[PDB]
Amino acid sequence: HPDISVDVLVIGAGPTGLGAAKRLNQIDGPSWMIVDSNETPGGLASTDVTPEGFLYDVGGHVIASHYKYFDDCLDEALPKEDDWYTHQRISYVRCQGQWVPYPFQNNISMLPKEEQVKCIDGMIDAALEARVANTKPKTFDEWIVRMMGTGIADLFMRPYNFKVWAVPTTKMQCAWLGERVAAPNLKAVTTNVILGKTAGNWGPNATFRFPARGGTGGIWIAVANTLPKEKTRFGEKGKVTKVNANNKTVTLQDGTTIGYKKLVSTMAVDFLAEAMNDQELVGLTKQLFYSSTHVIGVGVRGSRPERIGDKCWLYFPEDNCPFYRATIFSNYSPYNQPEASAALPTMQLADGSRPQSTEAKEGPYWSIMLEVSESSMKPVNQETILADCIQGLVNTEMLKPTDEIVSTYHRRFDHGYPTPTLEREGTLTQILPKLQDKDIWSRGRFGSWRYEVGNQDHSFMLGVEAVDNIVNGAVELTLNYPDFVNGRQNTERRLVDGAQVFAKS
Amino acid sequence: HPDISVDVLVIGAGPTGLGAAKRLNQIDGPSWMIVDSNETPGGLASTDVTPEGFLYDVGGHVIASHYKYFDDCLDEALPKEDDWYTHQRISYVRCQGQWVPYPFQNNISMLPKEEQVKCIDGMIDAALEARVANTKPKTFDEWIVRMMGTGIADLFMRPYNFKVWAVPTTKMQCAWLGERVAAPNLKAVTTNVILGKTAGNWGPNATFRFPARGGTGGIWIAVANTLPKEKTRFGEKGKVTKVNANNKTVTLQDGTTIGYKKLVSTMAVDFLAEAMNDQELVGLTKQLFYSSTHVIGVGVRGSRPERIGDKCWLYFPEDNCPFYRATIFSNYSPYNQPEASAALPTMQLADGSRPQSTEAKEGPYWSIMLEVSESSMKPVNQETILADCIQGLVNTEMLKPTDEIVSTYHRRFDHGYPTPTLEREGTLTQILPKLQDKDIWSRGRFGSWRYEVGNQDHSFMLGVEAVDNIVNGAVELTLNYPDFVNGRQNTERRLVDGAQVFAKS
Amino acid sequence: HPDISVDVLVIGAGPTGLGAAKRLNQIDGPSWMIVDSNETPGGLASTDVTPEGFLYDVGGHVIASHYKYFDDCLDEALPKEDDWYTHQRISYVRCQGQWVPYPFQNNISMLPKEEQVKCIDGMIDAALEARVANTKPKTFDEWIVRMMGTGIADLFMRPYNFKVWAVPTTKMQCAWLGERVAAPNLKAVTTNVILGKTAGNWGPNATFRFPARGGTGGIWIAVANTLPKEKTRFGEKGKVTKVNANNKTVTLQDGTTIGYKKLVSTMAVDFLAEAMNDQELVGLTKQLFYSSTHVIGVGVRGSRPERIGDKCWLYFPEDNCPFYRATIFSNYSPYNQPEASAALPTMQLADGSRPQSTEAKEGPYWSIMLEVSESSMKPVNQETILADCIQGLVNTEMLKPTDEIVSTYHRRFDHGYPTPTLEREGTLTQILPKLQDKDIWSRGRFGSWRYEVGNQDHSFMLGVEAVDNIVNGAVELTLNYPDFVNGRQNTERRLVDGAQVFAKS
Amino acid sequence: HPDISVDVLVIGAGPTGLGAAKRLNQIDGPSWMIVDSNETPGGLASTDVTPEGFLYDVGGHVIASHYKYFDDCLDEALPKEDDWYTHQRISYVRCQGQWVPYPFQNNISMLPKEEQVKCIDGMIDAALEARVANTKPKTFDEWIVRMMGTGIADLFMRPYNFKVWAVPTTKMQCAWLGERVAAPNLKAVTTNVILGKTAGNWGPNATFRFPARGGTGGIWIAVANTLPKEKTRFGEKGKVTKVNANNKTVTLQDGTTIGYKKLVSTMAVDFLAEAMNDQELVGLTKQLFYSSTHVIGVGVRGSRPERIGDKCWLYFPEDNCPFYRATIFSNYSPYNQPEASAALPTMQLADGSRPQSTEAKEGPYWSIMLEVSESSMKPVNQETILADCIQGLVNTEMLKPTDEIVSTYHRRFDHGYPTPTLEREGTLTQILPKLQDKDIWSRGRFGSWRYEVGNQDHSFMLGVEAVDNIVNGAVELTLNYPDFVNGRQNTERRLVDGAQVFAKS
Repeated sequence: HPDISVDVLVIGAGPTGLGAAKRLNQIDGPSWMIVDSNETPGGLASTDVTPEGFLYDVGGHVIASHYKYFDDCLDEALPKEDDWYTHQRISYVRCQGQWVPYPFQNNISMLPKEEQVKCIDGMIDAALEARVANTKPKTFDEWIVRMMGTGIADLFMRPYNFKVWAVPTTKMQCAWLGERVAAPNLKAVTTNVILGKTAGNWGPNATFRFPARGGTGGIWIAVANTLPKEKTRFGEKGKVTKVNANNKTVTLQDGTTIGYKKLVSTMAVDFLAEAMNDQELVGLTKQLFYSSTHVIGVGVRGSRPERIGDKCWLYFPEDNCPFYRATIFSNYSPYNQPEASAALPTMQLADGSRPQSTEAKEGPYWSIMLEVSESSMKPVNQETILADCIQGLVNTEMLKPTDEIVSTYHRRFDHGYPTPTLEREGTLTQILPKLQDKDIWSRGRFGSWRYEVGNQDHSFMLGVEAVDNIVNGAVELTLNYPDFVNGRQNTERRLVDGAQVFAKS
Repeated sequence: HPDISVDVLVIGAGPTGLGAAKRLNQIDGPSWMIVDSNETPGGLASTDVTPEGFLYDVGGHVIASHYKYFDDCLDEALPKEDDWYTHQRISYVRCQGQWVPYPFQNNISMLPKEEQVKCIDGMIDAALEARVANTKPKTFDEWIVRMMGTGIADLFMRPYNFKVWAVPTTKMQCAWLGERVAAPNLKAVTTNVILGKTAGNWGPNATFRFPARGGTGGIWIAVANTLPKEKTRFGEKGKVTKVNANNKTVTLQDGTTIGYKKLVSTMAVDFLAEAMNDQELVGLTKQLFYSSTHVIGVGVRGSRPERIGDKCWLYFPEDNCPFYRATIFSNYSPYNQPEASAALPTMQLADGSRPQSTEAKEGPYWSIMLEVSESSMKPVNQETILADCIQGLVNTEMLKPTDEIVSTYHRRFDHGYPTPTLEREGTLTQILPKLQDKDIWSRGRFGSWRYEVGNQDHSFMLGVEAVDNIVNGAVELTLNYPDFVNGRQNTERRLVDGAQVFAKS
Repeated sequence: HPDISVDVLVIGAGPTGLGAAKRLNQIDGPSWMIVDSNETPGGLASTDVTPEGFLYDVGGHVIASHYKYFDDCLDEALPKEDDWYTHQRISYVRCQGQWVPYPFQNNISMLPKEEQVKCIDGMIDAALEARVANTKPKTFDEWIVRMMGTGIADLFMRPYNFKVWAVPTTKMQCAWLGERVAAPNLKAVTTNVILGKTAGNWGPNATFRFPARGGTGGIWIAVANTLPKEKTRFGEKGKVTKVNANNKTVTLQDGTTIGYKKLVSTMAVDFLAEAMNDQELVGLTKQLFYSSTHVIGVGVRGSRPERIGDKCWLYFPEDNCPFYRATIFSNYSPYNQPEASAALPTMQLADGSRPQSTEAKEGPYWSIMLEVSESSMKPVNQETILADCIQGLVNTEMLKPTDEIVSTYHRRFDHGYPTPTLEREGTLTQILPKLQDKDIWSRGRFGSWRYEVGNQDHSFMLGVEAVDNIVNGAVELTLNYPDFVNGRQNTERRLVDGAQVFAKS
Repeated sequence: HPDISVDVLVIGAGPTGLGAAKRLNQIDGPSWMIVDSNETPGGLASTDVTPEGFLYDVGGHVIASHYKYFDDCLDEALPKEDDWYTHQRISYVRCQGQWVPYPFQNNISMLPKEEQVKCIDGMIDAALEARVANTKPKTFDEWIVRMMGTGIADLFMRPYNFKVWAVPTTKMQCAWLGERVAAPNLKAVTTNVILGKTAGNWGPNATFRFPARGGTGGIWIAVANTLPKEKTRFGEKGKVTKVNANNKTVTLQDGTTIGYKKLVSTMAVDFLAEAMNDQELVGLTKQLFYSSTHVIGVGVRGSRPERIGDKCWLYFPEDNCPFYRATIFSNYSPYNQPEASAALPTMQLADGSRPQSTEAKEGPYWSIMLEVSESSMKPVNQETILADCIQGLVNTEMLKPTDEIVSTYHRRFDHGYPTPTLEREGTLTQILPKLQDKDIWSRGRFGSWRYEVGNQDHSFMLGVEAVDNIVNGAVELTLNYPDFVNGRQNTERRLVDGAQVFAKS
């Protein structure tokens, strides 16, 4: 007989696990507990801080919620207006010395006329081909070229997406992009070119909110704080080392055994297969592909440069920098970096030189957060990637040679992106139903490995819907139908449902 | 204060209302009750019997279930193998003296060669147009011609659907038919013509089960008998006469008032509007279109004629009979008509003659169930429709002039089919939200008025999902996404869910 | 017995008849004779001169030769290099205050940006339609809109062609335009728009030669002068008044009778039918459509204005002027107008004002030749057309209000354009075979009524080929296959053929 | 000074050279002379006779005249009604044990139904592709598949054409087939399949005439007889051995020298290059490709078998016979083989065995003429080809094993077909203009090497038009525009033109 017995055991307290726990808590029927090897919940949605007081998320995290249930829980966790800042969704592509507003194709009037000609000719071919197309594209690369044409594809989406996925676009599927037919809006693109118009896809109605304090990790700390503590086990004490699916027993690092009826596992499924000592599954999970993420943080002395302005995140297709995305993290909250009166010495100049003077000088400060991908098809030299990133900031005119860097951050995350390879779905249909047949709900960014439902809200709801399926027989829509959940406002499920209203009365 | 108060009130005990009742009874959380103006539950899924012992459903009723939950409840209601009979889904189209197997286009080798040429040429045109189509059809008629071509459309789907819907195909939408592209399978059609092949879309895998006793109506009597009797109020004592949405009170025939927190209403929504005394809603619901259904039943003396054989239902595009559909109801269960040793006099011969003898003679017996539509665009003479129907049986060679009729049946159902007109959605998206804002879930074949989810299983699940939405925040998938639920096996929701399992432990 | 008898009689000494005569004279086999009612040969390719010394062709006459035989005869007639001037084929379209280089669609970068967007959107639509087109256009109007799209059609070719043909584009065929697929060159058009580029279809190799003296008329006088005079009868003494097809006799004005074996008639075929007193033929030729041509000439004091420059001819789609085409005739030869030292009084200013002085003043001078079309569907007030033309010159900014007019010219030509109506070929294929059966070769711009082979070189060659058919059994290629002769340089037939070479030896 | 000087010298007295001769003779202007190495005119349009009295043309020769001039000369040469037999153009394809009427695709209803399905499926694919096709086919093979689809292509046009051209279809151009769009008539093919219908492309209006006596060669002997004998030089005395293009002198085998001004050469252009000792031309003409033709004749004892009947020529795509075409040559004229009273011994039975009796026996007799192609890509065993052909006749059921063969014939013609390879035009546009500049008109089946104008009428007219271009400056239409002459009735040029009429008077 195990040390602990619950109806539903949740493994992992990132957004997916916390989601399962929140729904389990709301329903308040079956017994449950949640474990995590980390003392701080949040997983890849956590936040680090440098010794100099600069916060960094695990790369650019911007919330775009598809669900009221997610909203309810974030509101409960951080109920004050002062707990959040709101920003418009401002992003640009760096291309040929210019900041081109996203979406790229609507803004190519910024490029030289000769480049515009190439882009439009390319898009005209794609329009004419789309007119007689009667097959769906089979790879990411095909989808891109059918949408954009060759010229526009080559300038942005093709090289950018290799830099992101660390695999060629020709090796990825394209179903994860949704149901929209791959064809250009030639009229829109030519119209902006003719008018000499630029326009970004943001405005007063395209916004996101970011926690005032603690970065994205502040959300999951606060969400986890609403749970009954005695149903949690976070830290070394909650590290899972063995899963015996046949016995329905989990063994923790310290020897504790937990017997479960149903298991919601949100750890990476390849980790799960190993903990299961299941050779068949280890074999299958090894067929999945993923990239690692290097997060580089740079803290900079000065008031925010005009050339930076209200930019939020930024895309880099070109090979004059190693990162694919930059985030002006200091724009997200004034509390992501020290107050202006905090005194810090200059660590280095952006040109790589180190000043002799160790004088601590005041701010204000701003902060850049960068991401570099790694895979078996794209190695990263860990010893030089910080300096290479900083030179990249100089090349892209984000930093002047003389800008004073007062803090640096670098951390490599092993499981960063689950890759939508051509083989992904075939491998998953062998893995997830096998786990299902053992009453294991493997869910989450790497729990179920689908990037198209791999954001914070998706992950949260993968956990919530897994519990809802377990308890109430609900359809796991986010898991099986990403296009369905992503194409609608999901408003039906709420932190207070009729069940709780009727019960209280 | 009202005579009775419940959390959830369900009006109507046809399949939709019984679905709501079943799910409420399973959840066993919020209080509830169900009412009906009829002492016998079933609604349009009920069964009548003639004084001579011939059963008739409300027209051809064949179960094609898309949900496990539905199956669960039917298995619970009628658990014995002896409670059901299984049959292949056998149907034909009556065309030019021939019984053409369904689907019609795959079987036109039974037509004159010169006619096959016109059909194939028509479909060739449709195939060539479909290759370069860049728009969806906007009407049912356009959908039909794009799928079949002019020649085949004119033989079956165009005149048949006018006879069913009592409105022209050009006046109806086609979104209700689902997301499949409107285009011909030219090779399938030419292949069967070249091979001289006939092929029906049935066999060992394509079957349905039909209740052994009491007709389709026996299902719903049995399902209702699983409910706690005291939460039911069926008969004149259960007839709703007034709905006060602002006070959340319902008034019954006998003066009884019921207070509710949430209302699931499964009566026709135009009747609901009347019972609410809501002028705006009455205005809107009057803009909805529907057809009435005449059901004609004919009991015939004799063993099953060879020409009839194992036929189940039959379509009639042509103008030599008033019915659009016939069902060989005696093929569905040997208990839909009297036993062979039951003695009955011949009422008339099929050509209308008097019988040579008026004394009771034994069987065996077989039985035909016919349907005739009526609308403001297609009147039906009630005084002569029985006689016209019987003449139709002769014209279509279903009866010989000498066949002996031993029982007749005629009944008119006012609300028969909810019509997918071009205007339907424009109207419903004005009605259903207004009811929703008053905590009224109006659901069902005429509760929510959508034929594409208008079968028994759809209706049951509309009730089930409305409750699940009320109590558990579930998405009402059947109501809002017909294509979703009809395109998948809906297996997640069960009559015993996790909630009930964990509760008992 | 007639007064004169020849093997081949040619009626008319315009280009077509002179072609017949040149070939007859070269062959020197059958006896022959050519007549004309005008003392001066040249027909519609003749030239008038005002009392003040300004020459005017019959509207813009620019030579574009498809035949070396035509070239040979022109070289023979006017052999000196001093006999000709060479110019680039410089043309513009007047649109919205701008001189837009031809071809119009390649130069819409000159238009307002909002208009460019509408133009490009229309041509995108045409490009996409053209990709799936499986039918030929059936009218001139369809041809135009399929080539240009709605926006560009509406700016130039649709209104301009009404002004030219004096019938709507919807009433004309399009076979006469050749074999080219009706489809846009979207890339060409978008590229110049993107580049902000203009480009006319002319250059050092896109030229024409014009006679130094006597206008276009000087060519045909010189060509006719190479013929044996005694075989020509030009003037009142050459006016044909009756053609007895049955007796192969022609009666002239003065009563001279001419017997022939074969007749080449180059007069208008409706006049020929009348001269034949052939009722059936009069009816048929009456079904042919044609427009009349008003030629207006304006002589202007001053050196060539900068705004005019090297412009040759000009197209006018808009309604602020009655003419469809303008020619800067002073640019074709310095001898089309008086020398600078010639003294002329100012007749009026361009705004209609009297001059300050009526004294004869010196030049230099320049000159504009205008064309206005007339038909039953487009009446022309002959009393006001000159004044309206001059106002149109001010409206289009060809003339300043202050420009001094020193000579005016106006002549109406009854048969100006033979119209490619939808009915043209139905009618011609009844007329030409009947004439042929009587050994009458009716040929020429109105002799056979086909505009697509209606220029000077076509006409000349129609005469030549008619003779070559009569004598040598040659195919009349220009007559029956416009696309054939227009799509090649016809090099085989020369003014000195093998026959004359072998004979001289 | 050469022995003989003429204005125009014609080398070769096949149809092309005779055409040149007839036109020169008609014009009666320049002096001329025609030479041939054979005593008998006709070339590949000649006829051999076996020692047993069986005539054979050089393979099946059936006249289909596009020209009135050709008709004129044939009528002059053979003026009597009994100089000719008229037959319908009856042809069949041998395929899977059956004679299928030509055109094959309209008659596939004769094939097994499953095979019809594959044929129609293939043609449906090709129709759908043709609906969106915007490129011309570039090879003969692409052309075939676009017209027929894969299934039908593989049954007839692909294997047959390899057997004809002795090169794969993928190695040939397709321009030579004309301007018709490469696309199936799906409706016509499926219609005959549906109706179970067969129809050949012949009847009372689809006929050919054949000379009563002497085979096809009788025509050209007769045409030659109309020429002034002293201007002909036929046999060893007329064999050209050397051409000196710079001196314009031809040397004959007997040493005779002929000076010319213009040369019409109708020998194979690769032979002409050799005779010119022009190494550049030798190299060029070696790039042309041709196949050799083996003609096999089989004379058979008996009245014409019913299984043969009225068949004229027959196509053989399959591998059970080496010949590609058979002609029932005894059907073309009763004088193509001996009268029934002629006594001949049986040489062998068709199964290869010796005859029972070696005695001369009476007829009647019938006769089969076969063609086998050979090239560097398709070698032929010349030692066994007669036996292989005879066995081929047994395999195809044209002959019974017991049929008595009384005569056999085999002759290999080295230049048989000029092959429309992909390279042909690139080579010919270097050859023919180079010869042209030297005043050499190289014309004819191998004179100018274009099979699409390679029949008797084409050839004849290539000669006629060469002369007409040399003397009258005519366009060489047949040479340069095959689609033009083939697509019309060429009626303008006659054996008596106006020139001869006007001169006689």
